[PDB]
Amino acid sequence: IPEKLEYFINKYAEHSHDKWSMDKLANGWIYGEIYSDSSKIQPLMLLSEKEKEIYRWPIKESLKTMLAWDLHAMAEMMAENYHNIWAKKKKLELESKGGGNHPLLVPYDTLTAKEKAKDREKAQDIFKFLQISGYVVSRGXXXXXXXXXXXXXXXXXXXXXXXXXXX
Repeated sequence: IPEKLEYFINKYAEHSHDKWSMDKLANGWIYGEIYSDSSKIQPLMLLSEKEKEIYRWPIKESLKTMLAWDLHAMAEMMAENYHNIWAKKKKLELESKGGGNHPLLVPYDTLTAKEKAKDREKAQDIFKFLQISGYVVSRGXXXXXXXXXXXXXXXXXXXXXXXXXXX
């Protein structure tokens, strides 16, 4: 984790908290020490102490896979990681408890479209802030190169053909 990105971690957490506060003021949520959902009372105005931070916690984790692994490519890869971590915890806990089978125990190329969009939403939400701050990220002529490779292959084949015709 870079020092500059670690600096922006807190500010992006505050901006996501501001967006969620803005949604919850659209809903109607007033601060109150008592924990409830039917009374519309929560002590950080339904996000509890740890649940106000549960979505900030994996931002640094996305940073680690970002550095360890164009914009659409990073988006789909981050969505894949976001669903894979949840699938890992789900499979681990179901193997521990001996529970039932979850229809998300399938590779990511088979999931339903809504299951991809659910984590694609969070992926784009975190990526827009990296984009506005100027962080040029990739995954980490083409036709002319392909033609050149084809020509090289043809040269090899021609060498082989010359060797064959010599015989």
